[PDB]
Amino acid sequence: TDFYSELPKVELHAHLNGSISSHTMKKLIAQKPDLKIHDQMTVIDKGKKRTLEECFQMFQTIHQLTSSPEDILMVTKDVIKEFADDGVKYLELRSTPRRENATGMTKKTYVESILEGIKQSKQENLDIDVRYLIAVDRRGGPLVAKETVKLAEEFFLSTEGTVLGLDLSGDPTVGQAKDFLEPLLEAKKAGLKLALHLSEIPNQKKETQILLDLLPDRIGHGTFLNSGEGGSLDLVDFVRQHRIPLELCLTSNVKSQTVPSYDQHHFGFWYSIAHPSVICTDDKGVFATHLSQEYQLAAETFNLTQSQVWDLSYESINYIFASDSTRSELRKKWNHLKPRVLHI
Ligand SMILES: C[C@@]1(F)[C@H](O)[C@@H](COP(=O)(O)O)O[C@H]1n1cnc2c(=O)[nH]c(N)nc21
Ligand SMILES: [Zn+2]
Repeated sequence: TDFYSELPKVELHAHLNGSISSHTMKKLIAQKPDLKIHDQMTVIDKGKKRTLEECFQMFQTIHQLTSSPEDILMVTKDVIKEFADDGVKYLELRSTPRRENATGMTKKTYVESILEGIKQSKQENLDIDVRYLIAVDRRGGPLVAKETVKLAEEFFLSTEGTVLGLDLSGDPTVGQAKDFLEPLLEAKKAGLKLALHLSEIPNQKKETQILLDLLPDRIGHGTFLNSGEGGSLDLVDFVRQHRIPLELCLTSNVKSQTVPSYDQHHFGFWYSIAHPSVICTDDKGVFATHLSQEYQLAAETFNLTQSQVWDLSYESINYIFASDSTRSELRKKWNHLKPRVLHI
């Protein structure tokens, strides 16, 4: 199915360390053989499923391989090339900055390695516009969140468009929403866009209403927003009235068992009311997928025609964090490619 890879795509929810390919993972393993890490410890194969906690544990393993600014630079360049080769024309990468005293890496030089990877990818004339959202991990705590937000505010102004926002990710069972309200509001006031992971697990309704009050610019997952266990008509209505785009990750929810099957994924629910939604990979390496494969899975599961898949891809341009100028350029690119992608 060449249509899904040829189809121009936007990627808005992709975690850098979760997007590492098998090829790049093997190069990192070759550099650190003393770690005794194997490639099957970092990937969930087709037909296999793990718990959400088991997924989080795999990130601890991957984080041991990417410990220096050179590792972050190589990972950034490889991930960008892999997305561009898959037909992605605009990518918003997500990553939590980390210090590593053993290598001299700081949260600031972690971000600078990502920006350097984006700069080197432009020098190679790749057909992809890459932006960066600084991710706050719930496990880091509220003090590290304040430092990360301050760092993001500085790069938001200095990069003039490369750094566009802030994300709140990591274990949804760790910490309280109230602990992150102040730094997230600070970022919102500075002009940063917010992409918050919400309703990933059941029975977290109060916590979800607290983060929804921040008025995020995009919501990650929103799996249980309509569920009686952790969601309500009020939460759905709030997301509907405020037209908050949902970043939907099909393979991610199925392989982490937060959804029983592709057929029962909440994509169908939100698609039925034409609510703003974007198909995303989440962690293309950990979940062994590509954005083209996610589009194919959504099209085959929900019986969408190529023209209906085209409309989804074209509308997703509206939900990027970049300016109207970028949206306009992307729309022109899509309409130029359209007769080569859609055939009689
Ligand atoms: C659990 C993580 F914080 C991982 O440590 C990180 C990996 O990417 P990076 O931020 O580049 O290190 O991405 C986050 N992450 C990766 N996938 C997910 C996910 O499905 N849900 C949530 N809540 N967070 C996720
Ligand atoms: Zn995510």
